[PDB]
Amino acid sequence: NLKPVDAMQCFDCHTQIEDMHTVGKHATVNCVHCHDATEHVETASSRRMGERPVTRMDLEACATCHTAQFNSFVEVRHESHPRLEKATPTSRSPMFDKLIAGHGFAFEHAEPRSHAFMLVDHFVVDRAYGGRFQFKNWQKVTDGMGAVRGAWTVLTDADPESSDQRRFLSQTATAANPVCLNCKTQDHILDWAYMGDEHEAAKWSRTSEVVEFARDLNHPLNCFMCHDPHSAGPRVVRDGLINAVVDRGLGTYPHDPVKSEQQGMTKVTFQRGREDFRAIGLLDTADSNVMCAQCHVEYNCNPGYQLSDGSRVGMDDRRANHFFWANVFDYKEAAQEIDFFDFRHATTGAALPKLQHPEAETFWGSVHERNGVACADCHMPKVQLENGKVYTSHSQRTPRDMMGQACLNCHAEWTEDQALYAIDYIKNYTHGKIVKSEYWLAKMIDLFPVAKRAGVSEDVLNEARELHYDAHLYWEWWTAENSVGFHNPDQARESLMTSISKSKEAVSLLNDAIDAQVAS
Amino acid sequence: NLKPVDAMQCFDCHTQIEDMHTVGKHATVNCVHCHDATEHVETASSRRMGERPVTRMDLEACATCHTAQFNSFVEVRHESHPRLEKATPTSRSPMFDKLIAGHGFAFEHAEPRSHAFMLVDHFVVDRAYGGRFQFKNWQKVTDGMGAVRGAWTVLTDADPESSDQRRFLSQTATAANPVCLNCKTQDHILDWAYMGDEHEAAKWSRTSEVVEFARDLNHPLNCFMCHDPHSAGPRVVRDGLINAVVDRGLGTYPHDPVKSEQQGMTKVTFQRGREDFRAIGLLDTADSNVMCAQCHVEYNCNPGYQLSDGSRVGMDDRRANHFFWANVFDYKEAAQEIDFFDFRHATTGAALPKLQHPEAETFWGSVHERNGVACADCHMPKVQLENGKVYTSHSQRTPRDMMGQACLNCHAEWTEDQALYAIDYIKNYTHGKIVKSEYWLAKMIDLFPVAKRAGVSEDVLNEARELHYDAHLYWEWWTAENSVGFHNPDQARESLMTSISKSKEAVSLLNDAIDAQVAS
Amino acid sequence: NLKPVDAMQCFDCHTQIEDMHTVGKHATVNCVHCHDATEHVETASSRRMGERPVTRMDLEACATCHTAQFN
Amino acid sequence: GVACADCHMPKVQLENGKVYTSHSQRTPRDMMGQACLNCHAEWTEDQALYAIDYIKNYTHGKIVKSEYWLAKMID
Ligand code: HEC
Ligand code: HEC
Ligand code: HEC
Ligand code: HEC
Ligand code: HEC
Ligand code: HEC
Ligand code: HEC
Ligand code: HEC
Ligand code: HEC
Ligand code: HEC
Ligand code: HEC
Ligand code: HEC
Ligand code: HEC
Ligand code: HEC
Ligand SMILES: [Ca+2]
Ligand SMILES: [Ca+2]
Repeated sequence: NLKPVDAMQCFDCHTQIEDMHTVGKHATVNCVHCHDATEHVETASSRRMGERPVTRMDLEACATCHTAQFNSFVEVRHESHPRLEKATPTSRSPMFDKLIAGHGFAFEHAEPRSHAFMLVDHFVVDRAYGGRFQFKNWQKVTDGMGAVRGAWTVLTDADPESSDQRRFLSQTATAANPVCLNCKTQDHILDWAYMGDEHEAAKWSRTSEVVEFARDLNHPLNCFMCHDPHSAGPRVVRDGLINAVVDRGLGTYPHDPVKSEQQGMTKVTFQRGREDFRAIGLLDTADSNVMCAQCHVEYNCNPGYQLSDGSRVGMDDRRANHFFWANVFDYKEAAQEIDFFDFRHATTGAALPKLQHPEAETFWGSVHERNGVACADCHMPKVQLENGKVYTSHSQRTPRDMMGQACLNCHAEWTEDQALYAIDYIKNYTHGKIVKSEYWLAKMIDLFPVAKRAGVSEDVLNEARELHYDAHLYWEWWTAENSVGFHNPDQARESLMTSISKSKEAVSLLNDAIDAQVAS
Repeated sequence: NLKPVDAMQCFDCHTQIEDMHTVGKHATVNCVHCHDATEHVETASSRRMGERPVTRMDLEACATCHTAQFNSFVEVRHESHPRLEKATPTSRSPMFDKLIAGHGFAFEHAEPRSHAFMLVDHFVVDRAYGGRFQFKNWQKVTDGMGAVRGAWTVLTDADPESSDQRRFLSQTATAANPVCLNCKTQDHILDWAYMGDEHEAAKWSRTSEVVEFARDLNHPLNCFMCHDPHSAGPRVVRDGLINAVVDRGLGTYPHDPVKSEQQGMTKVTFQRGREDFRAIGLLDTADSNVMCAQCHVEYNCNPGYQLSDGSRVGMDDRRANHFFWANVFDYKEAAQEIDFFDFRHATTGAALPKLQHPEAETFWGSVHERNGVACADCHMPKVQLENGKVYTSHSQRTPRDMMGQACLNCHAEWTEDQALYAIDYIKNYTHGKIVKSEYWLAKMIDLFPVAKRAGVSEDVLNEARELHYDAHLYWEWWTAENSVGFHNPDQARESLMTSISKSKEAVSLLNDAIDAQVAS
Repeated sequence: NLKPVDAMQCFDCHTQIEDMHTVGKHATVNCVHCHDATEHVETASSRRMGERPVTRMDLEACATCHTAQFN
Repeated sequence: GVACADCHMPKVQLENGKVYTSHSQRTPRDMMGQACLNCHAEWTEDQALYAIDYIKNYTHGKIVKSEYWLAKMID
């Protein structure tokens, strides 16, 4: 059984913790619930850590007093089909292989599934670690509780004796790097300096051997990613988000200065040896839009190249951990502002961006966002009980599973079937335009080899490559974004029509240039 | 409250109405239910209208005394997925964009949904009005009753101050013209001369500004499209159908003279200033096959070109409002008979037809049609009540929703699952041949640029273009037709195999010609 | 099929019904829906019924225009 | 101001249609959405049924006891 420790002794050296813990709703929660600091207290000074205390990062540290929230979190939605590749005719991007050729995502890009699996899924996807990690067997894919207990309870490593990123199977890639893990776990929260910069107190950084880092990480989506463990108040911990919102002054709602002020973020920095080390962002309100934006954003978390001169941008560069914090129509400017692109298309040679799940940036300016609705209202609502103490569901999932609570309480004019019909109208329309955009991108891409072989000039090919960047951006945003337009239907429509327009311009340019070469 | 008017006063000048009203089952229904004619009666003469009476065209004019039929009509089938683009891998025509390139349908062609939405869907589809009209917001897509009350109660116009057809968004088209509206509404029944010819008494015609016309129209599928309001007897009002059946003498069942005589149509013409103005077709029997054929047919409702010389055929030409009234194997001859084609393929340059929803012509000669079965038996059956007055369901929808009434009463040997299995056998087989036909069409189409660039002769290209017409026709009939072969499975099979044969002939011709150029 | 009768003629002797029928939502509903009064009209005066007209009491007399309520 | 029809012949609720008054005069148990929960938004169907049953059960118990005592007197 746990035995409490004297917090006042800790507070002597930990003023920031005292100021947070004594005021919030964890003022009665003893440190022993999460820390084993006996040897630390014996050896520390006011400025030197001495022996390092043990800090629990397992979600069960919270389950003890918050079982309802933990159990709701760890539930597996079996209807969220697992390991479902998006580059298939029946999923989100039928022509993805042709369009993304040159990028690691060609090796595998599955639809998301329940949060419990995020860290294990990161480890086992074919694009990440060369197939090094696997579930212990194919049965273990069901085990959400086991994944939560720890990745290494359910996974195996093909070669514990080496730590290099390499292929273990032919059709894999080694795209993973340390930055990725910030959106899968925060087990490393005390071992990683802000932004993953090099730091004498950091075990891990952007430039670490990712296989070694991986082995040190266990738990998905720690509860403390959204809730300060000391004050119990709302927060974010993701460095890239704090950097966008606070350091770069863009605000929590870049398009709305007032809402940004009302629903803001305060950066709190913790030091090691009186040098800034790590930071958190305390939220003015329990604003799920910003909490979920720790991960459900478009980002850089990878090496790339400069738009200006084509030179390599490696993991050592700050740009390798970056939140663009820009909607689809501001993205090109945001990529220009850091002089960055992700890859060269394998067929066209165009410099292209790689877009990833920009739900937060897409939601900005939508009718729901403008009306004060937030992700949690649709994806983790309060639970309705005939007789019971209400709590917030932590099963982050489609509203289709809880339409009473997610939609119909605010849309009293609709039945469940009507609300579902409205969702489907948007998704069906948007998906149709995604497919049309892919058709036209594919048509353009297929002309590049024909044009090169016909002797079309590099000047013309480069004009087409410039169009490819835009045709790509204004399409891929929407295969990346998980709502199939629901989050911002008018924006999706405008963007996808722009993609098609750009591809059609490139097709005409290339066809005319090929025909002129042939005629000559 | 309504106050009756003296019908005998009207009958003094309206002999045709007297002859219909006094004999049928509306003999006791006073004119005030549908007409406000006070000032008209004061000012008319036997030959001049004077002040124009108001005529109600809203469906609620009938709902008052026929609520069951109205409510069944306006029901929305939420399982009929809305705004679902057909040019996607999971819908009816995976390769539609490549095959239809050059035609407006490339901008958008969705699956049908419930009848309540026909007029609003016509107004808002991306191919029709350049994106000028939209629902007031994305919520309104659910509102079938509102659509029925009137399109302009649920839609907005991007520019009320102009009336030209233009693009408001990039990836739209302006294919709509006045003829289209005849299959969406008959609000214009008193304002449109037969066939849309120019007429001094007609406000609207084939050559009208369609945006202005659109603004004057409100209600979908008026109840009086199938039921004469004066006699209550069965009829059609669609000019193009009357023209095919009566003027051109083709009959209600062109393949069956006897059934045509037993189940015929009598053209009744109404005059303005003692000049023929409009017409209806009174049916000998309540024959849903002919009622539904007002709209569920292949038609011209658009400009096009002549097969003979390639010249433009505009909206002013009668051929712009035409029912071919021909099955798939008689269609080419029917298009030749009016010297007409719809578009030139964007890649192949072939003159091609555009086929649209030919359910009526497909049903001819099928086993069910030959056995006296009609559309209503499967799509709007009598309602079965343990205790109640029977009425006819007006919810025109798939029999899957009412298999007891639609199929199993006539197929006592089957369970519901067996009947569904039989439908699926046909649809699955037919769809497979549609996909194969598209594969071969696509293969042929892709050879055209290769052949042109290799220097293949125009003579060879023109031979391939002639094959393209047939390959196209014998495929597109079946993506246009909504039953996926169920209405006439053997015909679908024969046609689709013909399509593949034609495409294979073209592929061989082009490949051999390319190879010969290369060899030279 | 029903053939309407001249309600104004009935009202020459039926002021009580006139005052109800002409004001309410059945003002357009002809008497033939519920009465067979041909021989009555031929034989009545304002003070003598003559032949008794038939009045329908069956619910189907209403179902004809109000099927939803009937069913 | 509630009347028999509110519980026993309510207006029909239609996603798309012309409203009319149900003439099926029957227990509200068959149409609880339209003939109780429309007024009692604080309740689920099961809660509303439970409240009916509490009353009927209590009342019936007193009917049975009343009959017991009447019968004892009669005898
Ligand atoms: C003699 C002063 C002193 C006392 C007493 C003390 N600490 Fe610390 N502690 C430090 C210093 C110094 C650091 C390094 C960070 C800093 O400079 O604030 C540290 C770091 C930590 C960390 C971060 C460890 C890591 O992995 O980065 C935790 C957790 C912690 N202390 C918990 C506690 C707890 C719980 C108590 C009471 C049981 C306690 N400390 C008492 C001085 C103290
Ligand atoms: C020893 C029991 C205990 C432990 C362990 C514990 N909590 Fe709490 N927590 C509480 C109590 C007590 C409250 C206050 C309840 C109230 O008054 O509403 C609370 C409140 C909260 C609140 C609501 C705060 C607010 O201001 O509304 C959050 C969020 C929370 N805890 C999260 C967590 C997280 C995350 C963990 C794991 C890092 C955790 N708790 C661990 C007991 C515990
Ligand atoms: C009568 C025994 C038996 C039956 C029947 C059976 N399983 Fe298994 N299954 C096993 C055993 C034993 C293993 C291997 C256990 C281990 O090594 O951990 C296994 C392994 C598996 C695996 C892992 C496969 C792999 O390659 O790693 C899956 C998935 C699985 N079973 C699913 C199913 C499914 C689904 C069914 C029903 C279609 C089924 N099993 C029926 C006994 C059975
Ligand atoms: C800014 C936070 C963020 C970063 C950094 C991040 N991800 Fe993710 N990842 C997500 C979110 C959100 C999802 C779920 C939504 C989705 O997949 O579209 C996800 C899903 C996944 C999945 C499951 C779906 C799939 O694509 O197969 C895998 C595997 C994955 N990430 C791997 C990685 C890898 C490898 C990296 C680093 C190269 C990485 N992630 C970096 C946020 C992030
Ligand atoms: C992605 C951010 C996020 C994560 C991670 C998270 N929560 Fe929450 N949590 C929320 C939100 C949002 C609320 C509701 C705040 C509101 O509306 O006031 C909430 C509320 C709570 C509350 C307050 C009582 C309630 O139910 O409303 C507790 C306790 C809590 N969470 C515990 C946990 C536990 C334990 C975990 C880990 C199993 C967890 N949270 C993980 C977002 C998160
Ligand atoms: C007004 C309600 C609403 C809001 C607010 C909302 N979403 Fe969604 N979201 C939806 C709907 C509807 C879908 C489509 C779900 C479906 O079709 O099953 C969706 C889909 C998703 C999906 C994919 C779910 C799946 O299983 O396919 C993710 C991830 C997501 N949203 C994240 C977010 C984020 C993060 C936010 C806050 C920035 C957000 N959503 C805000 C309604 C909402
Ligand atoms: C707590 C409020 C709230 C919630 C939760 C909510 N809605 Fe809404 N929704 C609104 C409001 C307010 C509007 C805008 C109303 C208006 O302007 O007419 C709106 C707009 C919409 C629109 C129109 C969008 C557009 O771009 O025109 C759709 C569709 C919709 N909601 C569906 C849903 C669905 C489905 C859900 C459940 C996933 C949901 N809403 C949840 C309040 C809500
Ligand atoms: C003095 C003769 C006269 C009388 C009486 C008369 N009409 Fe007409 N009405 C006409 C003429 C003439 C036209 C033009 C068409 C025609 O020539 O038949 C016309 C046209 C109409 C139209 C078509 C209007 C349009 O928009 O095209 C309607 C409806 C109509 N009458 C209804 C009635 C009704 C109902 C009454 C009795 C209340 C009535 N009329 C009495 C002469 C008459
Ligand atoms: C004032 C009430 C009233 C109005 C308004 C009305 N009807 Fe009727 N309708 C009747 C009556 C009464 C009958 C005869 C019922 C019977 O005897 O079977 C009838 C019969 C019919 C029939 C059956 C005819 C047959 O020969 O079998 C049809 C079809 C019909 N109406 C359609 C309509 C249409 C369409 C409208 C709107 C243009 C309409 N009705 C408006 C009262 C009305
Ligand atoms: C001969 C009658 C007829 C004509 C004329 C007609 N349609 Fe249709 N329309 C139909 C039928 C029947 C359907 C439903 C069956 C289907 O879509 O296959 C339909 C469906 C539609 C739809 C919904 C499905 C889709 O394609 O997205 C739209 C939009 C539409 N029509 C627009 C038009 C336009 C624009 C015109 C004129 C260029 C037109 N229609 C002319 C009969 C017609
Ligand atoms: C597409 C043609 C069509 C349309 C439009 C149409 N009906 Fe019908 N209607 C039919 C058919 C078919 C029958 C059954 C005839 C038969 O089998 O005798 C029917 C029968 C009827 C009947 C006779 C009683 C019955 O139910 O059998 C009435 C009354 C009627 N319809 C009213 C209406 C009303 C009111 C509307 C507008 C809401 C409407 N109809 C629209 C085709 C149509
Ligand atoms: C013997 C029964 C039968 C007859 C008669 C019939 N159909 Fe069909 N129809 C079907 C079946 C079965 C389907 C496929 C429905 C499905 O798979 O859900 C279908 C599909 C349709 C569809 C598409 C429905 C949808 O939701 O996909 C339309 C439109 C249609 N038929 C119109 C007609 C027309 C118009 C007629 C008269 C010329 C007609 N049908 C006659 C059985 C019939
Ligand atoms: C506030 C709603 C309400 C009102 C108003 C109401 N009732 Fe009831 N009535 C009920 C309930 C509840 C029952 C018990 C039904 C059950 O248990 O299934 C009932 C039972 C009945 C029953 C027996 C039903 C059966 O199937 O056992 C009759 C008869 C009845 N009521 C008549 C009337 C009359 C007549 C009025 C108007 C003077 C009236 N009720 C007003 C709620 C109502
Ligand atoms: C026991 C009395 C009673 C009887 C008998 C009765 N109704 Fe009603 N009726 C009502 C009530 C109560 C209303 C609703 C009045 C209101 O709330 O405004 C109603 C309304 C109506 C309405 C108006 C439209 C509507 O639905 O609200 C019509 C039409 C009607 N009844 C027809 C009939 C028919 C036909 C019959 C015979 C089958 C019938 N009624 C028998 C009580 C009755
Ligand atoms: Ca990116
Ligand atoms: Ca056509």
